[PDB]
Amino acid sequence: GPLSLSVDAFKILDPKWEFPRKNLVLGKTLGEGEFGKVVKATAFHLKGRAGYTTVAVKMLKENASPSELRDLLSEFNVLKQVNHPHVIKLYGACSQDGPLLLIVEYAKYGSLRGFLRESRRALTMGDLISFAWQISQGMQYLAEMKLVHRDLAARNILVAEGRKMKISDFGLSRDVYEEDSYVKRSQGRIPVKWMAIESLFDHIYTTQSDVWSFGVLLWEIVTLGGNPYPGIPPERLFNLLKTGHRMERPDNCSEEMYRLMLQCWKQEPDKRPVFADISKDLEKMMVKR
Amino acid sequence: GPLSLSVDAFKILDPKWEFPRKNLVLGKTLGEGEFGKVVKATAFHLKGRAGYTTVAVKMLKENASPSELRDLLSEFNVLKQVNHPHVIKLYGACSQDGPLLLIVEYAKYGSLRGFLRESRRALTMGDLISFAWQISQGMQYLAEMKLVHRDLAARNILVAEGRKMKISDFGLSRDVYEEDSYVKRSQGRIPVKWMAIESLFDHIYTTQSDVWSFGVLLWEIVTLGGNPYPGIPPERLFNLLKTGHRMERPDNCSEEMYRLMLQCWKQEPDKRPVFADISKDLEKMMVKR
Ligand SMILES: COc1cc2c(Nc3ccc(Br)cc3F)ncnc2cc1OCC1CCN(C)CC1
Ligand SMILES: COc1cc2c(Nc3ccc(Br)cc3F)ncnc2cc1OCC1CCN(C)CC1
Repeated sequence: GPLSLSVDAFKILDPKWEFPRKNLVLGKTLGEGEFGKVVKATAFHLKGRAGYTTVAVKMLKENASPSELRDLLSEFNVLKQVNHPHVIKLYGACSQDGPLLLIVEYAKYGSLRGFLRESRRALTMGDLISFAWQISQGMQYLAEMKLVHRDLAARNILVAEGRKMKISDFGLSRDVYEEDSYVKRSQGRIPVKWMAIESLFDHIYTTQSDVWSFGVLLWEIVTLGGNPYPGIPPERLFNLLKTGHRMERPDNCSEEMYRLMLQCWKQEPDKRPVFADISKDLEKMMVKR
Repeated sequence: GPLSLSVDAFKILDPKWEFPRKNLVLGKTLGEGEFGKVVKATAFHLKGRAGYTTVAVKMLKENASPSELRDLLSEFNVLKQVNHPHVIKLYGACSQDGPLLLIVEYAKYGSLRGFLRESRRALTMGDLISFAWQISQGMQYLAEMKLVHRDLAARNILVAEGRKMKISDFGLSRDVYEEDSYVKRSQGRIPVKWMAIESLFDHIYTTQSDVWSFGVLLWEIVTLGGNPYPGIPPERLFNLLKTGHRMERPDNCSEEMYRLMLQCWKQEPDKRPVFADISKDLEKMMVKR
């Protein structure tokens, strides 16, 4: 099937991306998600860097399904193609003898959500706008490469040295060069509370559904890692969204910030802003403060 | 889409299966898997039982995707239809106001794998054959109801009072009344090392692929909860199975037991035994010992 073909094609291919397993040393587990497991690691003589370099490594969990393996392969295939100061940087993979291991630049502070939840440490509204803005700039880049990310969320953004946002977790990202949508017949593996209404109901994913997600991400940022639609079970989200409900304005959120959230959550995809207008909106808020 | 329809139809339906949330009290987490989370619980005045009854409750994890929600709904829909001494028994669900909670009879010893791994406690080969036989009897029942379970594995069998096997985790089970196969276009969420070769390569699932899985389950039983294809990365399983390799005979396994494993792992589905012959094979081994 499609996977066996990919596995075979792969297992027979770019020396630019091959790293020798014997120069990688694995360490403590940093995180496990629905698709893969990340460890801290160190790499010897990585891409012309002398000595060891501290890195992070993603790999399959115990008892991986074909689905999770398609996702790892595909994340690897997307990571090879993207370069941006605000997208996670790929160094290579070990693929030969042993499990597939993707090697990326280590992000000092880990996930944005963890970073926010551990805060009050003391962050200003200008910091929060700055964080959102860096992501929007990463997103406008991905939108111009004709990728839909699909999994935008505070847990899938990393925070590197000097509080730099790196967009992460490219396993669910799809190419939309041809038709400007990605459509998935069976049910998605993205959490329901981050999904655009037309992704929920109609399985349509676009840059405008990434915008919806960013809307939710903004709320996570503003609430310092709060839980979206708190107390509300995911199954209730069908009826809640279709009848035109959205999340209340949270505490410590301007009216201008909240209106941006709402414009990202418009029922009609075309009424939402594109990432370039989002970046302009955020620059304008930063400067006014 | 299909899910929004199911959610709406559901959220408007059988009093036989409704349990009042206010008579359920939830307790410690027993387990989390790829699809749901199980807690220990107690239920007051459950289905005509006086006082409290100790039960287990399955629910969605944090940040459930549509996929996991389809799975919970569907597990519930299958559990309503099956009754067998060796299939987990369903008591009801809380579905009204609050998250969906499926309530099942509590299995004293938890998962078969955990049960085996904690053993030497002292189990005989006759115990192991007995365990396999009870499962095969459950499976022959499910095969006659025209279900393919798809997720057969030691981790998805529970051990109740008096060492009784309960087949569990019906989220991936499909109806095959019409065509005797279930075919899935996108990639499956069942671990690769339990999957029949035609499920791996061609996305075809039948009773004969459940047999393949039982083959693997037998190995887990015989090795007392060993890890299938140990040391081998899942991605290597395509080429390893297609070139006709299977797992070696493990220690403490008769030649007759091993030949059954191999007959379950035949390349051609039709050469494998049906669950009735499996049960006969196992009865015959029990009696000869
Ligand atoms: C789950 O946590 C991390 C994931 C990382 C991560 N994840 C990741 C995402 C996609 C891919 Br491909 C590979 C990865 F390693 N990449 C780089 N640096 C990371 C760094 C991470 O955390 C670093 C923190 C640093 C602070 N202490 C409190 C805990 C660990
Ligand atoms: C993950 O562990 C369990 C799962 C159970 C379980 N899981 C389950 C499967 C499908 C559905 Br629907 C609902 C469920 F609760 N059902 C009934 N009893 C269970 C009992 C379980 O474990 C009981 C053990 C008992 C022994 N101690 C060491 C730990 C807990």
